[PDB]
Amino acid sequence: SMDPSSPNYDKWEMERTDITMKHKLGGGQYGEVYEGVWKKYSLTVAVKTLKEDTMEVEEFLKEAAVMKEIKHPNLVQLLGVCTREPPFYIITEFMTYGNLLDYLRECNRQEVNAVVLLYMATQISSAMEYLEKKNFIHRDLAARNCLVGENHLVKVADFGLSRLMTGDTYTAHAGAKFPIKWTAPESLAYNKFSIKSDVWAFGVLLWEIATYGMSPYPGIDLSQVYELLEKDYRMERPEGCPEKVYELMRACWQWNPSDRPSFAEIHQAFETMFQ
Ligand SMILES: CNC(=O)c1cc(Oc2ccc(NC(=O)Nc3cc(C(C)(C)C)nn3-c3ccc4ncccc4c3)c(F)c2)ccn1
Ligand code: NA
Ligand code: NA
Repeated sequence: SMDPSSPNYDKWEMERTDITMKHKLGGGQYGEVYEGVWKKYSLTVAVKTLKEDTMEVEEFLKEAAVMKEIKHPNLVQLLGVCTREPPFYIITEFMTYGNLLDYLRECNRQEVNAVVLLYMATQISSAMEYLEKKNFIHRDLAARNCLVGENHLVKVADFGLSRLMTGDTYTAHAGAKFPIKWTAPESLAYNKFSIKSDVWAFGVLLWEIATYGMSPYPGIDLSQVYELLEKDYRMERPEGCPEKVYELMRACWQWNPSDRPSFAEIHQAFETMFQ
């Protein structure tokens, strides 16, 4: 009786009218993403849009397709889509405190203390263990792509920031575009990626967390990063970072991807870090 019956049924397709669109999120730097309220469930959501036929549709539908397969407590959750006609919507759960990078930079450090930092990292570890299980390469793992919810809930996401972020975050190396300071050496030289290149990115993220959102490789110019890494230069241990978290960072930044731990081994590392 209540079970679906009609030929064009799609369990992900939602009633546009159920959603009231509020204002743009992330002051423009995160693309066409808005706060919304799913009316009947007294639920605030995030709604990524595509105004009309810009021919950006294929890129948008593919993101939708990806998010439908992804289900984990520390990965952004798809709630529904409006993809039968424009304006196209991707509706996800709303994460109150926005991206992790700005969160860390603006937080009260007595509340977001060293224990909370370690716990946030553990949540990211678990999310990447799951992606590794699904054999999904993130490609742009970083605090700017992590989201923070209530009670220090952290979720890995991807805003497609390489086409949105102005400045010296994403630039050219050997003629290809990278977030240079989060990119594994082999990815810079060969423009290829793997689960182990996300492992390198996770070590940088660890350093971002430990420093409350400092920019990696302080002061070092972008075009200096690769040659520095090749000589075995690695970022120093942040102030107040326990040794075993720092050795995990250093394990993620092994020159050879074969020597980097798996995300499964990274999460075990957090589990056994005491005694
Ligand atoms: C205040 N709070 C807020 O501002 C706020 C905002 C908010 O908005 C959104 C956050 C993320 C997404 N999208 C994704 O997360 N996509 C995703 C994840 C993955 C993984 C699985 C690789 C991580 N791949 N892709 C993904 C896949 C394909 C893509 N193709 C091109 C472009 C990007 C792509 C991303 C979104 F649509 C809306 C949510 C909660 N709070
Ligand atoms: Na830490
Ligand atoms: Na280790």
